[PDB]
Order: sequence, then structure tokens, then C-alpha cells
Amino acid sequence: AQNITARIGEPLVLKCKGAPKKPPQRLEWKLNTGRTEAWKVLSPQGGGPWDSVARVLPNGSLFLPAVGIQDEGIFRCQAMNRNGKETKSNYRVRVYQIPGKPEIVDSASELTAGVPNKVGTCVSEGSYPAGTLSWHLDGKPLVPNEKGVSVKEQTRRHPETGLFTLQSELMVTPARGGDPRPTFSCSFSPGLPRHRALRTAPIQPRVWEPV
Repeated sequence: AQNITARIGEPLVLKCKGAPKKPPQRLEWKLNTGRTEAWKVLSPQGGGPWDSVARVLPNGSLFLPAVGIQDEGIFRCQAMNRNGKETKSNYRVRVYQIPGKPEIVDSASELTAGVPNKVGTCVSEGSYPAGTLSWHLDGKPLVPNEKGVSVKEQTRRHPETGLFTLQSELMVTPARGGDPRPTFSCSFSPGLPRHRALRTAPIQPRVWEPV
């Protein structure tokens, strides 16, 4: 049943299939989401508190002003022409949100070519879903296990807004006689196959020999 993604706090319209543009219409909207467990059905326009959340338009389509988190789920619409021609619609809804540009904090301007050093802590604020936080070296990706690399990831959730926060502190051990001018960048990339990663502005500290 058709996959659908929509940004939280935006609007969204679900076109009821085979329904006449202006009443009389024989339509029905079922919906399974966070706000209703399991199924709820709506009457046309009225004083009920659902006309702020999701209501049917003259067009016949269902329309929600502010898609939120609790609106992830399943939306069904069964329609009827005068002749009886059934035409149904099965909408699977998932909601997303892009977080602020990934800034680095606690960064370091100089590091030694001897011991592991903390490069910095990457921070992304207000996402959905969480998604990864990958560090990069000279435009190329890096691997946490080897060589002489470490990563200290994390993930929170704001109890109110339901949005996520990610932290990815890095640590490296520069190979002796290696490049004194590395170049590090972090990035947020959601799991979906659309939005590109949000890179951070590259930092490039220096690798001094110890003594």
C-alpha cells in the first residue's frame, strides 16, 4: 500500500480515489495512528476537536494542517460512485524531520602523533528518526575499529517534542611521520533514500611530533 513521507509541522493532503469533487459523496476515512488505537472514523465538518487535527475537504480528500509524530500509521479511504464502482485507497504514512546543521563542539586545534586524542564531539539536534553520524577524513570515510581510531556514540530523545539528539565523539592516534594536515568532517544522514547528508564545516588541526 503506497508509501508516504511528510515533514512534521507541515500540511499533507491524501487524495481520495474515485470520489466526486463536490458533494454528495459516499466516502469514508479510516485512520490508524498514534492519536487513535486502533481505528477511528470521522463525520464531515463539525465542532468536534478533530477538525483541527484532520478533516475532509469539499474535494473529498483528507487534509491535516500540522502533521505530527502521533500521525504515523495507516490511512484508508473507501469510496463509491453512483453506479457502485468501488475505488479504495490505502495510505501508509510515516513522518520525518530534518535536524539543525551538525555542529562540532569541544574540538581540538593541535594533536600529538603519539597517543589517542579527542578530535571533538559532533552534535545534531532535533531529528526524526535518529539516523547516523559519520566522520570523514580528507573527503573519504573512516572506520572506527582500525587504524588507531575510536568513536563514542550516543542518542537521546526529548520527552516532549519526541525529537532526537545525537553525539559522536571521535578519538584518533596519528601514525608517526603521517600527514601534519589532516581534514576532519562529520555528517548527519537519515536512513531514507532522499535527503543528502548535512556535512559539518571541516576542521583541520595539526599533527605535531611529541618532543
